Amino acid sequence: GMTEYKLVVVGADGVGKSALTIQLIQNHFVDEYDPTIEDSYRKQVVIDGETCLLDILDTAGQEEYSAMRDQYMRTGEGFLCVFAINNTKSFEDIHHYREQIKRVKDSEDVPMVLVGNKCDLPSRTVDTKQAQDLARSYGIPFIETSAKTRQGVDDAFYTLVREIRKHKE
Ligand SMILES: Cc1cccc2cccc(N3CCc4c(nc(OC[C@@H]5CCCN5C)nc4N4[C@@H]5CC[C@H]4CNC5)C3)c12
Ligand SMILES: Nc1nc2c(ncn2[C@@H]2O[C@H](COP(=O)(O)OP(=O)(O)O)[C@@H](O)[C@H]2O)c(=O)[nH]1
Ligand SMILES: [Mg+2]
Repeated sequence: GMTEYKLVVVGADGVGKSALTIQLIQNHFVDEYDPTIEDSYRKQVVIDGETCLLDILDTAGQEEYSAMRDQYMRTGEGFLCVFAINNTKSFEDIHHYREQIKRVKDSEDVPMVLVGNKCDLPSRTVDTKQAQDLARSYGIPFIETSAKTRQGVDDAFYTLVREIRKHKE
């Protein structure tokens, strides 16, 4: 029938987590989506021939380490770690997010994809090589995306799904 996959999109404010989600769910580019709104969206898609129900959590709110957020977050089976290629700070923050995932899953190997969004922008302060290097040090895939032009968006989420399959073996 279906396989459900619980995905969680994380990373710093403004990198495009909402835009990426809404682009996948609803196929349009949201210009100014309330930065404080956290919610889950569900989507039925076929990926490599398998009909999937993607439960996607788009994180937002205040920074804080509360027990039910911990429990909200550890239901994730796979994590999109998103930075913007024009936001150096958001790239440097990726390690903190991967540490928070590792802690709440209590595991050293959690399915994860590194995503460099806003790749449609000319102002590029994070190189591709810098991000690939980080991705290879985690053993995880890296993809560049643009929620505005939709390039790479579907691939980034399906690639994560694929990482969840391999983890399951
Ligand atoms: C993201 C995440 C993944 C897995 C488990 C988690 C468990 C608890 C909490 C988390 N999350 C909550 C939001 C957040 C978080 N960590 C930051 O780190 C910002 C800077 C970087 C270095 C430390 N810190 C000073 N920021 C968060 N916020 C998001 C993005 C900005 C901020 C406010 N709006 C939404 C942590 C878990
Ligand atoms: N040029 C460009 N702008 C983007 C892209 N993705 C998001 N944005 C814009 O960046 C801002 C923050 O996006 P949002 O999805 O709210 O980021 P979030 O805080 O991670 O949810 C919004 O103004 C978006 O229109 C992109 O791929 N390219
Ligand atoms: Mg948002």
